Amino acid sequence: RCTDKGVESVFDIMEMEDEERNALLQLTDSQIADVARFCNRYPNIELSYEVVDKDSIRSGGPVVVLVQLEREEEVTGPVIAPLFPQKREEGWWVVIGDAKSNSLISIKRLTLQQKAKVKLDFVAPATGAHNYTLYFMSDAYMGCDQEYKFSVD
Repeated sequence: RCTDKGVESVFDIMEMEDEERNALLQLTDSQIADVARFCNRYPNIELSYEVVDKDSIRSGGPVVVLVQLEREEEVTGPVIAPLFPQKREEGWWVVIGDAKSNSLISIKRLTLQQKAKVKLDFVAPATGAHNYTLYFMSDAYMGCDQEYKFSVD
């Protein structure tokens, strides 16, 4: 029913109203208890990224990209694991790479609980600018594949 209307994500559905959440398909009064706390408990984290010496970087020098992970909602409980047996705490991969060359530049795992910091350095080879892409990928939830493309040198 969602493919035959034009809606595919949960960000395509959570931007509706409560009646519009219920006027899409079927409903029952325990569904509104669990789906709403599911939407309460998934990661609502957006980005902040930072590069030093954008023009003033040359060949050889190690360069940083710093990521603050702006979480905009409170963490009350672990991940929703209705079919997974263990009580797991959520992790993160602040990972950067090459969208064309398929070259994994860097990656750091992350546990935050609120807006925290992650610095990651690497080395860029010669002949100028290299167009990197930053991904934010979790081990527990969909809908947060934030990739942001940029370039250095």
